[PDB]
Amino acid sequence: KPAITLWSDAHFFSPYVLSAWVALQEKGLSFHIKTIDRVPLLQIDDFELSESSAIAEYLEDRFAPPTWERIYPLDLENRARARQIQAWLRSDLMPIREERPTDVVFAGAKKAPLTAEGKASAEKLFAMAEHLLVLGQPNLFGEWCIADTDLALMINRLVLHGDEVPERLVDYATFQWQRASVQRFIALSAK
Amino acid sequence: KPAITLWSDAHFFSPYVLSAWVALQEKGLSFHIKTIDRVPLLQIDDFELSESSAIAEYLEDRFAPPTWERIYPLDLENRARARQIQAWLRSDLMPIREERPTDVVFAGAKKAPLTAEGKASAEKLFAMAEHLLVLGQPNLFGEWCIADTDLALMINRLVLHGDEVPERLVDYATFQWQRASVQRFIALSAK
Ligand SMILES: [Ca+2]
Ligand SMILES: [Ca+2]
Ligand SMILES: [Ca+2]
Ligand SMILES: [Ca+2]
Repeated sequence: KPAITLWSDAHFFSPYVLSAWVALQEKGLSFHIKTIDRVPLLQIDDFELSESSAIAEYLEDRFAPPTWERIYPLDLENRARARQIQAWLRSDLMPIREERPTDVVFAGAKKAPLTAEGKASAEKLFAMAEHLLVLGQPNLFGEWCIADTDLALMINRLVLHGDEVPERLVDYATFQWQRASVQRFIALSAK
Repeated sequence: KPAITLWSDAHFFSPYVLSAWVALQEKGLSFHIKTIDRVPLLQIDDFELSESSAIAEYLEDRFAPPTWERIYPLDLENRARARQIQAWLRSDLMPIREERPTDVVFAGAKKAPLTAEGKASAEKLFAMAEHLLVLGQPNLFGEWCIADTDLALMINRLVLHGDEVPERLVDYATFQWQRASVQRFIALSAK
């Protein structure tokens, strides 16, 4: 057993800490979570690693399927689209991220009506997501992968705030939020 | 031979198009570059893919070493740090990116003195990079990998503008800029 520590924000609100948490939980790895009042930071023995998608990728490389459970798609094109989704969510949609921060997700916080920039960003999210999920599949690529969780978090910034969201995306994001690993993270801030 | 197209901005200034270009060139893949007046976009036969790090990752998965040349480190911890670097550069340092856009790199454009936010961001870059390159190695992990190119681009936003940059980082970024693949991209906009 390697010693594993995941560093979180004190509120357990970071969506990137959520992402790293889910990667760890879905691998079934034993770890301690610690808070800082720079996150997430993974420590495994004498190795340290930051950036939540790099952390998931490392866990998948090091604790490789089929011995440990898989968190990236096996098919290379599905795998590429998973990475595309992770990268896009971290590089785009800044208005949603700024106008709907994750206290809306984890603490029921209410914020202001969307700006013009916020609405345009929300419509871009909806168009992309509807395309990604055009088969109406519960998980992006059939079986769940880490990108489902990240995408659902982004959609839930709107869904859980009460903003109007196409029904199929509500259904997707709500189903993803029932994921056990996600529910276990939510519990950290519920009390 | 699959049909490969890479879509670039019309000026060949995108640092993300540069990154995807370098991944393609360093794999030794045959491709056409096309411009749009959403980039980079990779097309390979009937598959499409966006986000420059996802594109490199796909190329490494699909055109796998040792048959094709390697663009990510073999060691899993070095590989993780490469991904950490790629992810960090795309998610942080926004002031450098905004105050030193890549026309400074590819067209010798001159911009304004750094803001207070810009200087703080530059010092963060310098501290991280000096740490990453503390052995004074020409490439981050010994052998070159795609993260060297991305990191050098970020440093060169400052170096090529004339901003003051620690000598070891100047030396690093200048050496990386001599990479044949990078020189081939530069040629696109030189004329
Ligand atoms: Ca499984
Ligand atoms: Ca396939
Ligand atoms: Ca080589
Ligand atoms: Ca190692």
